[PDB]
Amino acid sequence: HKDEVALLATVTLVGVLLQAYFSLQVISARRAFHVSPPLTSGPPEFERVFRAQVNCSEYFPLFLATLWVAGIFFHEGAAALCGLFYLFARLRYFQGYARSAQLRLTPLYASARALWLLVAMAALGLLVHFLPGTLRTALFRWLQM
Amino acid sequence: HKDEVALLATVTLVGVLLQAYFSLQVISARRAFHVSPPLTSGPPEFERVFRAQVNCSEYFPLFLATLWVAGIFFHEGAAALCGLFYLFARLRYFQGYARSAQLRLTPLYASARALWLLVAMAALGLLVHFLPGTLRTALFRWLQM
Amino acid sequence: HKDEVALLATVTLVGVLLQAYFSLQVISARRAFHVSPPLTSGPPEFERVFRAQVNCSEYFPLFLATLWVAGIFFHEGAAALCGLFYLFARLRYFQGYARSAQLRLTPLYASARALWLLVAMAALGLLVHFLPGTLRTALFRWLQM
Ligand SMILES: CCCCCCSC[C@H](NC(=O)CC[C@H]([NH3+])C(=O)O)C(=O)NCC(=O)O
Ligand SMILES: CCCCCCSC[C@H](NC(=O)CC[C@H]([NH3+])C(=O)O)C(=O)NCC(=O)O
Ligand SMILES: CCCCCCSC[C@H](NC(=O)CC[C@H]([NH3+])C(=O)O)C(=O)NCC(=O)O
Ligand code: NI
Repeated sequence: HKDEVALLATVTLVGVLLQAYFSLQVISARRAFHVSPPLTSGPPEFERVFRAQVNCSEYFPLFLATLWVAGIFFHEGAAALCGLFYLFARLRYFQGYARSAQLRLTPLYASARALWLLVAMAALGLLVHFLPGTLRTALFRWLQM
Repeated sequence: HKDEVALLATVTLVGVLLQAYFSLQVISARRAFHVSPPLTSGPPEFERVFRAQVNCSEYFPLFLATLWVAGIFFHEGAAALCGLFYLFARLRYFQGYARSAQLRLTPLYASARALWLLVAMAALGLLVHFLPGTLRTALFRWLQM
Repeated sequence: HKDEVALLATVTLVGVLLQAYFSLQVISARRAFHVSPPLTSGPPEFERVFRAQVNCSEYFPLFLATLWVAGIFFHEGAAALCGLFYLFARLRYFQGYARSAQLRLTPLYASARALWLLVAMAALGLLVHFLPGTLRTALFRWLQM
């Protein structure tokens, strides 16, 4: 059963490593700009970097959720594929944000498309599962007669 | 195997869509009040809305975790049920918070109950799994004699 | 099938309870220091406590992700084990942070080690799955001849 989900599990792990990467970058910025815990404020370089990490942090469970559902109800390989561009896009997102607020927009857009795609796949997959059983029973009630 | 978890998978997806909804509302508020990234501060309308989104964002993995465990160790349908009120409650939470800080309290309470219920189900489910095997072995050691 | 994952499911639940614990501590601090929603700023006691909760909140999906992958591709018991010290460490993290910023460092370190271990297990597990099938096919292409 490990076989049907190993790609999903592996994209999942690369996502964890990437978030961990983002976290260490934040400690790197905290030192570089004299910003010690708590306090999430400082020079805009630091704020831009804290902010990038946080953003990816809240999108991260959305990503995992849809990746798993799309991967299981639609198609594992395609889901893992979207998985990668998403993650790759979030890597470009973080590095862009770090340099400029504007330079973050292109991979944000890239990352959203990928994430929307996952959602669509999950949506389609769930539809195929539930929709035949339902139309069938809609028809049986009206048969009947 | 998709059959035993499709309800859980579908509540999961509706949760993702809802969070996505919250996110777009925040971009909507960022534009409406001249608040550009980084910066999470501004008029209290904006702050109330940023705050609502964030809150739901951190409760979101708690929700998914318990939903899955309750859904698998207790009963899928009931879990998905709690799933819905929770999500429905978090939707009322966000829309209340957006208008007023006080108007957020009623669906927060509603959302907590639902979330507590999931936890209880998960708890009961895990108990049934582990508890017979344990009492049995407690008894065997004392048999013995 | 509940049997192969009940330990993972149970560490998962204890993690949820712990986060819930962190959340109630924050409401406890909000009242204690006159800090009402929104606003995440206040005396450093409050800020230290808000901050602790937030931190654990973003590490929480990393934890769940790796716990599940390590638990399924490497070994369930060991994964659950790391699960506990991690959670136990994050409990010490939160209580330390609450008292002092410096007093948070030791269980942060403890929690990171545990989390790194999970990642390693997940990594090793995924390697064993994918790596034989690959070396085999690398060899077949060069056979051939
Ligand atoms: C998979 C292992 C992950 C890496 C382990 C060590 S990195 C530190 C880890 N992550 C962060 O701090 C990230 C940024 C955090 N949001 C912040 O503002 O400091 C942490 O708990 N920091 C707490 C703190 O210093 O405030
Ligand atoms: C399923 C697809 C989800 C939707 C895709 C596009 S919406 C933007 C997306 N979400 C948010 O910004 C939400 C609020 C965020 N917390 C903030 O402060 O701006 C993002 O990454 N924003 C980054 C930013 O602009 O700061
Ligand atoms: C498993 C059940 C969990 C517990 C239910 C009730 S506790 C309140 C719950 N958690 C928190 O507030 C935690 C801290 C939050 N980050 C904050 O700044 O207030 C919430 O939604 N608070 C919203 C708010 O008051 O701002
Ligand atoms: Ni099976």
